Amino acid sequence: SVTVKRIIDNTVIVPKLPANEDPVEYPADYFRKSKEIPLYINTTKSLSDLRGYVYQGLKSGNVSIIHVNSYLYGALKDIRGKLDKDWSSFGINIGKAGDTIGIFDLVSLKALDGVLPDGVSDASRTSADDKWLPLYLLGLYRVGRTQMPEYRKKLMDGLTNQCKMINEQFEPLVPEGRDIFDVWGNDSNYTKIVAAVDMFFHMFKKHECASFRYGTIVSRFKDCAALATFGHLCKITGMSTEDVTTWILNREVADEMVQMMLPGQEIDKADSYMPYLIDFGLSSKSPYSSVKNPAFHFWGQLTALLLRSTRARNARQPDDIEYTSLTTAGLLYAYAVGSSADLAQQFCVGDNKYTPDTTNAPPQGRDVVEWLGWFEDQNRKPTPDMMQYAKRAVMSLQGLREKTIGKYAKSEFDK
Amino acid sequence: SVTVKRIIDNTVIVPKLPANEDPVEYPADYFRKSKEIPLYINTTKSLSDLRGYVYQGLKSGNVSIIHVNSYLYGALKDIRGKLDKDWSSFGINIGKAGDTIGIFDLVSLKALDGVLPDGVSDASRTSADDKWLPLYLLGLYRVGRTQMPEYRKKLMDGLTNQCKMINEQFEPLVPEGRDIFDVWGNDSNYTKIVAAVDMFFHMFKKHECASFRYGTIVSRFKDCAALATFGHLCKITGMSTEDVTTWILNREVADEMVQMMLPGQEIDKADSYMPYLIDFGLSSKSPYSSVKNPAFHFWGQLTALLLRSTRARNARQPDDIEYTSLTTAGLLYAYAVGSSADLAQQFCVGDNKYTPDDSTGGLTTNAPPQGRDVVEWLGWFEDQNRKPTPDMMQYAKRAVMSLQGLREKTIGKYAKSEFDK
Amino acid sequence: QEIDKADSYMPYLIDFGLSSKSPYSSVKNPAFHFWGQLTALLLRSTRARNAR
RNA sequence: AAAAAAAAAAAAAAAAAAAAAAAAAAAAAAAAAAAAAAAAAAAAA
Repeated sequence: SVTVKRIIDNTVIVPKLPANEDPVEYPADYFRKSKEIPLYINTTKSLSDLRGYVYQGLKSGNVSIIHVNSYLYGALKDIRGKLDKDWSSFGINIGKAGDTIGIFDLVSLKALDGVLPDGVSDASRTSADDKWLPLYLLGLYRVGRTQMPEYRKKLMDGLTNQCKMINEQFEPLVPEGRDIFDVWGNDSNYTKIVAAVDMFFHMFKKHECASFRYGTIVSRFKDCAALATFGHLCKITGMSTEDVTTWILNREVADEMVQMMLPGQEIDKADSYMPYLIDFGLSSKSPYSSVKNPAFHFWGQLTALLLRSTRARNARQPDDIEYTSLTTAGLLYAYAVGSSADLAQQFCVGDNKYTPDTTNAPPQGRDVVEWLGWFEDQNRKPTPDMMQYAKRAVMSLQGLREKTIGKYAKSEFDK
Repeated sequence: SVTVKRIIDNTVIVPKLPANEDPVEYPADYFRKSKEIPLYINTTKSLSDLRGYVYQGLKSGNVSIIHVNSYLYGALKDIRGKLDKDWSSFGINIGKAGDTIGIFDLVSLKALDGVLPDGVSDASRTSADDKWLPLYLLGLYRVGRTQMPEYRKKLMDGLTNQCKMINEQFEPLVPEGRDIFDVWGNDSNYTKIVAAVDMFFHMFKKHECASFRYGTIVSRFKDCAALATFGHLCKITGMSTEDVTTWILNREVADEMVQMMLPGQEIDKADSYMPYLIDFGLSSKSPYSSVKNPAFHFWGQLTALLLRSTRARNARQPDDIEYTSLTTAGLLYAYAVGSSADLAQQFCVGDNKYTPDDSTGGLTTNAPPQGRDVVEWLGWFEDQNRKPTPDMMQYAKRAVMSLQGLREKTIGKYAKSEFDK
Repeated sequence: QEIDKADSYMPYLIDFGLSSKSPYSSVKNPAFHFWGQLTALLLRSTRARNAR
């Protein structure tokens, strides 16, 4: 099939179609360029000052990102945090035995010239400062990324978090529109700050100010949905990462799995940079994204859904994937895991179930090959019970959002 | 399966995935550091005073936790309480024979410098003091932890409790939001106080002021839900702790059970510190929590639910657990316990049911097992091609149909959907 | 014609006025457009649902 | 009389799409919208 030809007149034709570039970009394969995550923050000038440029700047539609940036640098040099262990990543040392370090031993710079208010926007603001203001500011990263009454859900609670040994009201005017400060997202250095705040308090989980991760948290594995629906599939099938992996039954799902699992990227690593590849700008097209792993994302979720997952219910149904092979392979894996439970006596009193005491009855366990065999044995077309299993998984599901694998499954199966 | 490889091009791949730290932390394995539960209470200055700093501080959005803390220390030195028995825990002596002791023989300190009002908030408040004000204050720990019209339920009654023998009325303004004083929770020393008040009155259950446990009670086994749904499963299957244990049929449920049952932690102990591991800060990630025991929590409740438990109805359905093996193993245990009751003559008059009659019969086959032995049932289940039977799934659908008012994301709502249709 | 080409002019044949009747259009490829979408639709396509 | 898509200028074609996205998932701790104790027919001269 490298070479197609029309039959009646017997002329060639080259079916070609619009290319589709943007390769992925891995964390590691970027520290092969630079060894530092440059955080340009400019006005290393007064903090007492900057604290004001932002309190006032926020109670109105205009506060410069460049200012909030610099404000955060100011509030966040709680050089607190004693590395009880070591800490490196991708070559980058960060601190060895017990070394005392702060949120920014992740390589600071300083940039350009333009900055708004003069000397003092107002003397009002005391150091009811770090206490919350940064929290609140970082928390707007989280709010900015969203779109439905979750925005007001997210703000309204990402605003009872500054009522924590503070007390207060709530600032800035317009609800949302992904517009009011949803631009901070677009700011290379802002993202770098939240990414650092999280990566830091992620490490020093017990810190007093660790409460700050409230908004800074949606940064960890930002754009790594498929990576995370992998881990969820595993957890929801109770199966091991490797055994789940064998259950991948489509070239372009395995292609993506291969792309995700690429080594020396610190995926699995305790406290690595990788989770923040996107916000630290180590990558501008993450290889763990739903969108670069559409087939994997669909399958893994559809499967988990069938296996009673609450999450998957609402996972988006990626477009331009082969739906009618991904679902089949999902159904099967779901069926396998589903029908044939994992029951096994765990405790006893000298007495336990030594277990080694029909035609076409589904396979004993969860071996891919046992099941593939069984399926081929099924003329390669999903069986009545399994399709019933599927219809039992999805009927009774209500409140399904359009274009989710949830709504997909229910339509594919309940009728 | 340590080593996976792609087939067509035959290259390796290492399926790895984001790690997941926060280990648990046990009570015991903390007194291997310190032998004291340090209650930093700073302003050991006047009480008549502090009683005011809080009465007024509360009738308004601003009262310092540091103040309530110190106020409680003041009101709660009812050094009352005669240890009729002994009393130790984790090495810590607390009082031997006849020893007379009070709520704070649990190791007090004193801290920093900042404190709000000057000399006198207002001379108003008499010693209509301990009588309730502490109760009320402690009661707000309980209220703070919550989220639905239970808040107003909980306050509205955790406020007819100060109308007791004292008859003194309701206070601050805003309903809730987990915000108004729901921050006292975050206070290391506050929690330590309520934890001590409970642990104490828990011991001296008959004390006059024991009425104080009203709010201080949600502290005992705070973050130990799986531990408690274990006990409930037991109670609800009438089975013994050990026989219930054998009925655990999933690696990760047993792993959790093992983690829970870890010895020398005083779980089972009369009046131990363990129940308060969280609030005394003996632990910052309790090993008895629903969340560190997700599979155990699910199973145990789902099962209990099936066995008619009223509680389980509303237990949350933990995420990222294997739902379709936990339910199977739950259904099975439920079925076992359910179908085959526990009937046996208990009393008589010289005449009783000798039960071993020549047990030869007709249902010569596949009828579910006589009793509740795991192995008898496992066998039977394997005998069932390892797929839950019609009656047992009917038993399940009888358990859950007719259940109404099920909350979303509870094992209740789960079971009804899994079974009623 | 550089259809498949990375960054070619072809995608803009219309707007660059390189063409005033594009050979890739639904309208000059009515049968192909129908078939391909109808098919895709059957194969669960979300897009095709709304193709004219 | 003349007519006959309440067709149509073309060009057109997802009431698709900036990029990045992807549970309208999440500080963490939790987890019966259980629970002072005592009780518990919203039973009773």
